[PDB]
Amino acid sequence: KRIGVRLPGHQKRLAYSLLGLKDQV
Repeated sequence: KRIGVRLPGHQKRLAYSLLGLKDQV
């Protein structure tokens, strides 16, 4: 159940998630 073992990317969406967690706060 190891978490964080060489992800496929999640880089282009990192930026997006900042969006969904910025305009609100």
